[PDB]
Amino acid sequence: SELLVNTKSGKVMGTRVPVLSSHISAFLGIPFAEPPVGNMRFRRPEPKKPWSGVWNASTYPNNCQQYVDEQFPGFSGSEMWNPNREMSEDCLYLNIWVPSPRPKSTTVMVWIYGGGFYSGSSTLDVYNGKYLAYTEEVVLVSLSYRVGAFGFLALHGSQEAPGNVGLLDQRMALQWVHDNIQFFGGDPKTVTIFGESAGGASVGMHILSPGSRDLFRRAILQSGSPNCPWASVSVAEGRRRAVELGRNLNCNLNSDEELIHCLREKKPQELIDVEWNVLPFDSIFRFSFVPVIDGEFFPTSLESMLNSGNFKKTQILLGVNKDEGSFFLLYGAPGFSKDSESKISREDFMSGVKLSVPHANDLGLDAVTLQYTDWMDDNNGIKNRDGLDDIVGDHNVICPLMHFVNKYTKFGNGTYLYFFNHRASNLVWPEWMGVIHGYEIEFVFGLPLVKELNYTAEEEALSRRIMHYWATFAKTGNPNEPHSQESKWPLFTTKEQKFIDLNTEPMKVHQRLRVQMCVFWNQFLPKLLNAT
Amino acid sequence: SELLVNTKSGKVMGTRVPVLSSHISAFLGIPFAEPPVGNMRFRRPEPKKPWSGVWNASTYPNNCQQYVDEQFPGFSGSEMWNPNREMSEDCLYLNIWVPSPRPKSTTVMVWIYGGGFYSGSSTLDVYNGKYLAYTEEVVLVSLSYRVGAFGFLALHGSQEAPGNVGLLDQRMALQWVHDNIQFFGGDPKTVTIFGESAGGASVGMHILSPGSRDLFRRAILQSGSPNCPWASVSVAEGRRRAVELGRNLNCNLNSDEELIHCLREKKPQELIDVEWNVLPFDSIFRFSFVPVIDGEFFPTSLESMLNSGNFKKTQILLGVNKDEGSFFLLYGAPGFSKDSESKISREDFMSGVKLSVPHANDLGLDAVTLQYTDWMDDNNGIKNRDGLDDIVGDHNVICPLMHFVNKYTKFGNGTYLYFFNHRASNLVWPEWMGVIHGYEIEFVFGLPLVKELNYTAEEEALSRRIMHYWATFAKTGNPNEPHSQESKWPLFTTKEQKFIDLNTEPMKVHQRLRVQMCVFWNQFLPKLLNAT
Repeated sequence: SELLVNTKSGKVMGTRVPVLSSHISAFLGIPFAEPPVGNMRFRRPEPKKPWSGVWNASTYPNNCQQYVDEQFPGFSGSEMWNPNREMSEDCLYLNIWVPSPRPKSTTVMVWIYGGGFYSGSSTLDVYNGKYLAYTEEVVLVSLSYRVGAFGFLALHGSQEAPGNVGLLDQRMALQWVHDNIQFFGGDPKTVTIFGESAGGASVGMHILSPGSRDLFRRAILQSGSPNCPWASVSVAEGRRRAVELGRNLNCNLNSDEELIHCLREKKPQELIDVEWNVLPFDSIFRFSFVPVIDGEFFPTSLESMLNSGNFKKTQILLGVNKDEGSFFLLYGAPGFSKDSESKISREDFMSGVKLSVPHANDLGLDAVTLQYTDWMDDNNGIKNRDGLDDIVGDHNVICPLMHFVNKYTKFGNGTYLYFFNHRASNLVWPEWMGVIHGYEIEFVFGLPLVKELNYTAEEEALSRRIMHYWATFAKTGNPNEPHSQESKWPLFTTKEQKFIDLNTEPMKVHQRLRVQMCVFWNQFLPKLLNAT
Repeated sequence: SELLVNTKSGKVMGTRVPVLSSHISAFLGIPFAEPPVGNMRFRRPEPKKPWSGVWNASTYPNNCQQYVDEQFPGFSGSEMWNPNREMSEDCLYLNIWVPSPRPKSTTVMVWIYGGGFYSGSSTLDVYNGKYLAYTEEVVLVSLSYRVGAFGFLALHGSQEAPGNVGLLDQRMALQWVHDNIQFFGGDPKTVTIFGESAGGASVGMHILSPGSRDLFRRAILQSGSPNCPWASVSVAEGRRRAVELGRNLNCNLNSDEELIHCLREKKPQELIDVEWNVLPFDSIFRFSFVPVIDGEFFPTSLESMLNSGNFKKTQILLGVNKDEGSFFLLYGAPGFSKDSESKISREDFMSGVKLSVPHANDLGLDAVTLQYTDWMDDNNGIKNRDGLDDIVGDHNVICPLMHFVNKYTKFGNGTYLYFFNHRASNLVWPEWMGVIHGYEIEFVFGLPLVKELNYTAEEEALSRRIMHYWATFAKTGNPNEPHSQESKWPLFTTKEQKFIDLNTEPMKVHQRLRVQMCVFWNQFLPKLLNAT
C-alpha cells in the first residue's frame, strides 16, 4: 500500500489528502523521540523506541506546551499563529507529505518553525506542506521541538538541564530523516533545512554546530540568523534567568538539584505564567529562554566561529522582509495600536528606542536616535513611526543577517539573497505595519494557489515563482533553472553583494542591502558600547 | 576744506578719490594707538598721543608683521590676501571713506578683517571701502590689529603679555570711532561692526565682552563666530604654546619675565619663522596664537555666557558660504591639488578626517567617517572629496555659527541669516573648491560694479542687493526696505529658523540650515568625546 511505510522505528500508516483537485500521501504525527515528561523535563531527548504493529499517522500530533497570545481574541491575524491542537509536553513528532505516486529518491525539505523560541507549532494552516510537496514534487517534512523553558532552561554544568535541548530535538528529528526518509521516497543526501525567524536562527545554528553539520545538504534562512541579538545568551545569563524563574515559583534555590527538582513538579502552565518575568530589561523583541553558548553545541562564541570558517560549507539561500519590526512595536511599544495609524510623537519615539536597544547606555541611545531622525521634520508622526519600525527590524533581523551572509560567503560554496517587499492583498493587519514579519511564509507554502483564500492572480504567480526557487535551490543548490529564459537571480558575492527584490514586479537586482544602517549596527554601535 | 578734519587727537588731511565716475573723500592711515614696539611688544595698546600740525592721511599705512603665504608664487588667487604694503610692528592705524558732500550724521560701518588671527590687512584691494561708502552713502571704517604672536601671545598672570591684546587693538580703534567719527559726518550711536572669518569671530567676541559692548550698535558676522573650535584656547594651552615658541628660539624658560624679555629681543621674522611649530596636533584649520578665555576680556567660558544671555542684545545679520572648507584642504590635506579634480581615495579620506578633527579619539574619528560616508558608493572619489569638504566647513564654520545664532536669538532683538552659494564667474581657483571661504567679501564691497574686473551683469546686480542689505541693516536693524515691493528677507526666529540663499536666482527662503550635521557636531560628538 502507498500509505504504508516500514521505517527503522516500525511501520507507519498515513492518509491520502486532496490538494488542488489532486492527491498526495501524508504521514502525520510520526514520533522521533521519547516523550520528554516527568523526570525527562529539561533533559536531552532520547531516541523513540521501536514499536510493533502499525503507527496510525493520519492526524496531527499535539503541540508543545507554550505561551498563547491573547492580545486580540478572535482576530485571525494573530490566532493563525497560536497552537491549533491540544498542548502537551508529549510533543516530539514530525510530519511528512509525499507525492503520489511515491518517488524513488527525490529532494527533501525539512521545515523548522519560528516563534522566538517560546512558541510555534508544525500543525498551523500556513505550514501545510501538501501544496509545496505537490507542486514541486518534493518530500516535505516539518518537525517539532520544545520551546520556552521546556526546551531552553539552561543550568550549565548539570546534566539535568544543560540547555539547548530544544536544538537537540531538532537535530534528533533530522537524524531520523537521515536514517528513514529513503523509505518515503526521499533522498537522504539531498535534504534542505529551512525555517523562519527562530527557525531561521535554528537553521544557522545547525550550520555552525559540529554535531548537526553532517545531517543536511543545503539550507534556507528566512528572516533570522544565529547571531541575532535575541537568539542566544551566555551561560551566565542563562543561569541567572533559570534561578529567577525558580524564585517566581517560590522554589528552593540552594542547589541546581534543588531548583530543577522543584521545577519538574510544577504543572506546565505554572512555568508559562511567569516565564516573561525573568527578562533582564524592559524590552521589545527579547525572549526568556533561548539557545545558550555552552561550549558543546557551540564550540566557541558565534563571532569567532564565523571569522574562522568553523561551519558547514555549502550553498545557502536567505533574506528578509521589508518591515520585520512592526509586529513587536504593536504589541509592546507605547503609541502603537492595531486600529489607528499609530503616528508617533517625539516622546514615544525616544521611549521606543530605549525599549528596542535595552542594553545601550545613554550615549548609545543618542547614537541610534540621531541615526534614525530627520531633523528637518522631527515631529512628523509618520516619520517617527516608520523610523522606529526600521530600528527594530534593522537591529534585530536585517543587520544581523547581513553580518552572517557576508561572513559566510567568504567560505561558502554559493549564496543567494532576497528582499521580500510585497504586502499581501488580503492582510487583516493595518497598513502601517507593511510587509510583516512571517508573511512571506504563506507564499513559500503556496497558500495563494487556493482560490478560496482570496489572493490576486499576481500573488498566485508570485507564490509559484518562490516555490520553484526554493525547490530548485533545494535540488541543485541554485534557485535558477539551468537553461531557463526567465530573469536570473544573481549569486551574492563578497565583491558585488547582489540581491533581488521578491514581489509582483519584474525582477530587479540591487546591491548592498541596507549597508548604511548595517555598518552602524554591526561596526559602530558595538564599538561605542564597548568603549563607553 | 572737505579733506581737512579736526579730531580730538589732532587735525587730519585726507585725499579725494575717484569711484564709479565720481568722487569721495578718503582718510588713510589715521593712528589710533601708540606703536607697539620695543618694550611695548605683546603689551596692551595705549592711546595715541595727540599731535600738533596736520596728519597726512592720503596713503595706506603699513601692514602688521605676519606670516606670508607663498604656496603659489604669482598666483592672484592667494596673493590678493597677502600684505600689499611694507610690514612693520608699527601698524595700528585705521582708514575712513567719507561720502561727498560730507554727511552730517550718517550710518557708520566698521570692518574687521579676517585671516585666522595670524594674518590680514586693512589695505587689500578687496577691502577698498570707496565703492560701498559711495553707493550706500555710509561712512566706512576699516581698522587694523596685531595678529600672530604679536597680538595673541598669552602668558596669563603677567601684565607684560596678558593675551588678547589683538582684540584690545580692535576695541581701541572702536573707541576712537566712538569719540571722533562725528567729525567725519558719522553718527557714533549708529555704528555697525562687521567682519569675515577671524573678523567675524572678533565681532562675536565684542558682543560677548563687557568692555566692548557699549562701543557699537549692531553687528554683522560673515563665516565666523566666537565659539568656533579654532578661534580661542584656554589659558593653559596659551601658556603651553608661548613656552614652546620660546623653546624653538632657544630662550631662557625659567620665568615669564625671562621668556618675554628674550622674545622681545627677537626680530619680527624670527618669531614668524617658527610660529607654526607650536600647534598641539597635526591639523588643518587650526592656528597658533588666537584669543584666550582669560576671565577679563571674557568673564567666563563662552558656552556659559551664551546660555545665560551674558552679551550685548541687539540685532545681528550673519551667514556662511557653501564651501568653507575647500581652502584648508587644498593647502594641508593629502590628495588635494590646485590643478587637478582632486578625487580622493578611501585612504586619503580617513587621513583627512584625522587632520580635521585633531582632538578626537578613535571612536570619534569613526563617528565622523560614518556620518559623512555613503556606503553604497564608498570609493567614489568625488563623494569623498566633497565629503571631506563638508566636514571641514561644518565642524569649523557652519555648525559653530548655527549654535551661536540659535543661542543668541533667544535673547536678541532681531536675527537675519543667509547662505551664500554663488560661485563668482571670474574665480581663478579650481571648480572643485566651489563657493570659497572669503569670496562673498568682494560682493559686499562692490567689486562687481567695476567693469574692468570682469563680472557678469547678474553678479553686479547681486552685489548691489547685498550692499543694500548690509547698509540698510546697518542703518535700521532690518536689511529690508520699509515699504519695498522686492522679496522679503524673513527674520530668523527660534521657532521657524528661516534663512535665505544669496545668489543670482530669485530669492528662496529655507529652514534649519544643515540641521542634521549641526546636531551631530553640536550635540552628539561633544558628548561622545566627553564620555570616552
